[PDB]
Amino acid sequence: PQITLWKRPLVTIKIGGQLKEALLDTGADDTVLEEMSLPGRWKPKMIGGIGGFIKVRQYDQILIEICGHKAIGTVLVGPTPVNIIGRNLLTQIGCTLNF
Amino acid sequence: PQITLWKRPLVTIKIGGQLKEALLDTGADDTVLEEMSLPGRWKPKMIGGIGGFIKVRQYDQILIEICGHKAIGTVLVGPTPVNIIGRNLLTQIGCTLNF
Ligand SMILES: Cc1cccc(C)c1OCC(=O)N[C@@H](Cc1ccccc1)[C@@H](O)C[C@H](Cc1ccccc1)NC(=O)[C@H](C(C)C)N1CCCNC1=O
Ligand SMILES: [Cl-]
Ligand SMILES: [Cl-]
Ligand SMILES: [Cl-]
Ligand SMILES: [Cl-]
Repeated sequence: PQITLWKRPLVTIKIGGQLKEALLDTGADDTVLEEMSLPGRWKPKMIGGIGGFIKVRQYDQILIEICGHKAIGTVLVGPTPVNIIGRNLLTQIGCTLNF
Repeated sequence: PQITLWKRPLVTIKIGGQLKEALLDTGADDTVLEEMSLPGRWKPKMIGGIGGFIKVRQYDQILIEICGHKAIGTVLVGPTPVNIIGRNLLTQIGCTLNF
């Protein structure tokens, strides 16, 4: 697709068999979803946003589908206000900015 | 240009007679810059996201140049950790996401 930016670039993702809404975010280095269960072990990470840093759980090698495009990569889980698809998965699905 | 997302999409902007580096941020509704002076009237605003809320000054009808593309819009100024070009100005330069 080509997605314009007059509204938030929200898309449907699928993770753990569940559909969620998430923001395609070129300003985010990594992908972070609101609290949920994922398989396997997790490692600690902090990420910084507009108001400061939060602690999240880092899960690696997770299956996630973004607008129908299958990806496998790192997904953070924590106290984010919105589900965010960051550059790590945007690059996987072939996303670029164009003007 | 076509900008890939292996690295942060940082570009040079020109604003208030100054050159600065800023992030092209599809996950931002608004444009927010680190402390600087801008001309004209402003009103206070709170923005919140990851890590909570900051207070900013909202300036309207501000001229900016982003990668050689001119635009006008609202610019927020305050203690953001990074200069952010949000959708309100990304639309004006015809910036889209593509995959
Ligand atoms: C930088 C980073 C590293 C690792 C992982 C992640 C997810 C990372 O990104 C975290 C992050 O908050 N990035 C922001 C820009 C960023 C990068 C680096 C440091 C600080 C910020 C931005 O892109 C997304 C984030 C999304 C959001 C969150 C809560 C509510 C609404 C939107 N958007 C916002 O905060 C914007 C701001 C910038 C005007 N925003 C907040 C007011 C309401 N609407 C809105 O759009
Ligand atoms: Cl749109
Ligand atoms: Cl990854
Ligand atoms: Cl605007
Ligand atoms: Cl358009």
